[PDB]
Amino acid sequence: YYECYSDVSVHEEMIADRVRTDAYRLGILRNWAALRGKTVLDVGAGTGILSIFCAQAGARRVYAVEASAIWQQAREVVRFNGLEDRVHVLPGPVETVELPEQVDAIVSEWMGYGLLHESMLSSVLHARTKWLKEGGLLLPASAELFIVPISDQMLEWRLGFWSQVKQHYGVDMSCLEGFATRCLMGHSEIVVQGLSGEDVLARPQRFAQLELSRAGLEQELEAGVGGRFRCSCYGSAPMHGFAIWFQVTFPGGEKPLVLSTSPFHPATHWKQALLYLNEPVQVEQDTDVSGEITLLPSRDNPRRLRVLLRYKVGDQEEKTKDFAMED
Amino acid sequence: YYECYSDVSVHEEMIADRVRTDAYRLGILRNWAALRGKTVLDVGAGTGILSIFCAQAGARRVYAVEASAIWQQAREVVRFNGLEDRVHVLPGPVETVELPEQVDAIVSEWMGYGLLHESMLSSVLHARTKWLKEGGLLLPASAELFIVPISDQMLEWRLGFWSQVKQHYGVDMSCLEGFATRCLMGHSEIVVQGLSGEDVLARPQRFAQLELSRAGLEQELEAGVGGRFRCSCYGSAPMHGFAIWFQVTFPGGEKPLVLSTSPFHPATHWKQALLYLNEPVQVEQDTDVSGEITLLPSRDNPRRLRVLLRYKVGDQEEKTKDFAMED
Ligand SMILES: Nc1ncnc2c1ncn2[C@@H]1O[C@H](CSCC[C@H](N)C(=O)O)[C@@H](O)[C@H]1O
Ligand SMILES: Nc1ncnc2c1ncn2[C@@H]1O[C@H](CSCC[C@H](N)C(=O)O)[C@@H](O)[C@H]1O
Repeated sequence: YYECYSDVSVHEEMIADRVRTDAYRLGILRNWAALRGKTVLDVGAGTGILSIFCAQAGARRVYAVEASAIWQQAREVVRFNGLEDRVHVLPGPVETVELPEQVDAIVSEWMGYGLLHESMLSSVLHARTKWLKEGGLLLPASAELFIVPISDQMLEWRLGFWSQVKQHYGVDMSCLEGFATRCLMGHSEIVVQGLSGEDVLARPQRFAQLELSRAGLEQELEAGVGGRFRCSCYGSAPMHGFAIWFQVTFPGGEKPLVLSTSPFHPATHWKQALLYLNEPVQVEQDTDVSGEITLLPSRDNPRRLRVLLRYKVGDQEEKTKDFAMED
Repeated sequence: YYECYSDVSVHEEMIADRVRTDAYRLGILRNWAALRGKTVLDVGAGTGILSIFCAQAGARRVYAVEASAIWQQAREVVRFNGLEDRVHVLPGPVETVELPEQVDAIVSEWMGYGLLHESMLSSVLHARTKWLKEGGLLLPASAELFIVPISDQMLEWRLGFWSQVKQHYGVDMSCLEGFATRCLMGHSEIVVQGLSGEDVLARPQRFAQLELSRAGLEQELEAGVGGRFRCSCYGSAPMHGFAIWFQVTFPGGEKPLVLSTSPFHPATHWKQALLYLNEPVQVEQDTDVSGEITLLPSRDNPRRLRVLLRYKVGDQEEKTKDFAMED
């Protein structure tokens, strides 16, 4: 016994996310021809599930590297499944692990909220450089970031709550809408929240593409990744801000398999990352929404995501609002 | 503007709790004959809603005392409802507020999780002693605590999760049930969680009664409140521990109005407080469950609730497990 509530809950949530975990299983299995008889490094193996997917896909040897105490559980899951000759669970950070050979492939689930919040991406790139054979397989191989203006229905309900008190209790609290807006939208924190398709006000725009084999990607991440965007709204709505999300792609190796966290696709534990304006803005059919967005490490905590945003909605003047990931 | 996310969310949750807020409205209105033309102190007035209920009930003057920044919102709700001649919002803690008279009544919603976690009860008793007229009204007037053995279905699902991985992903993770049990039940924290009637394994037992007018109740709270209990289980079940909850009573004052947080009654934001055994124990029809329970302030933080529990299930030996409120 050690206190392990966080350990089990985090791994439960990941494995319960079927969209995530099936995307990795099928993404890996579809590369069976490239993995059969080959070696694999699983960066951040957790409970060992992806390492075992690789063995199912036919790998001769999988190195399951895991820095935290959950490695103990990984060792047990492998022993219990009788795969200890094929999957070797190794303690500690990938940056200092010692493998006996370069590998044919790396597999990793490294993506954080907003893709880059508290992500293991730097560790995956460190391992690719140190251990992956020239021309080796990376699963997934790339990631893309998307942005779109949104109307959050749950936020709308919360903003309107104070005007419904009279109907329920004979006390008029509608004067608190200002207060509620300032508290719920006036902050500078990125809010993780699940939206649906009807919340999306325009065509989503891709604003960055991250090819994990690209030279200098580590330095891109430090300078900031992102870019400009532009879109046109579909109809009348209270725009509350933007949602950002990602997808990652597995080569087939056939056509690629995409794991998406878009509000149009089945929900994942990543949900989306929301960037609220200080207050709502009414948009109409064809309202132009544009801007420039950058994702980079926070100054005071290099594993916390910060977002620099400059945007323009219709005829409103350009505005800056910069965010950091919620506590 | 100040950062006020916590402010609005806490008050939203309280006012959205209709069971709570209607119990106070009807509890107060039913005492209209005793309040009409009289004076009231609202201890911890928040947004001012209970103070306005008192004015609706006919009070001549209500002192709405509130220690934190939400007082500013209270002042606005009163101004906006045009009740500033009848309801006076006053800043700061009730312990140092200066009223111009003793009052005919105190109203307060002071109850925390498990009744006594981070509760304002000491402040209500301080105000009763300092400001309430001899024979004055207290709303509510009393509280009662209850305990019962439980089977938590949501916990059961979480304990069983690891044995379902094989069906979904071809990896057998059933060997992790031990781990999951240790992490989810082996800790010593009180867990706030909503149960339903079917989770209850026996007749609930009252283990304490707190009459707010009782002399020396402050000293009882410091020594610990609680007592012994005994009950008999209804049928075969995996017992996970105990749930505790409270009710408070408003004199009519007609028959009393009771605000209950029992799992048999409509859900409130208080839910119930759960005390998990280190692992499940199978019980049967007529299994005797007994013990002794005390609620008191934690040593290192006098506003955190601690629970001392000694219990016996059937033929199992007596056991001690002591808890402190979750972070
Ligand atoms: N630098 C590093 N080296 C090794 N493991 C790391 C690491 N940084 C984070 N980790 C671990 O990587 C894991 C990411 S979570 C993904 C777990 C598992 N592969 C699954 O898909 O279900 C966590 O268990 C975390 O402890
Ligand atoms: N010692 C004290 N004096 C005055 N206010 C206090 C206090 N201790 C806590 N409070 C305040 O008491 C409130 C309790 S929450 C209840 C709020 C409101 N009466 C309602 O029923 O909706 C909080 O707003 C908290 O800031």
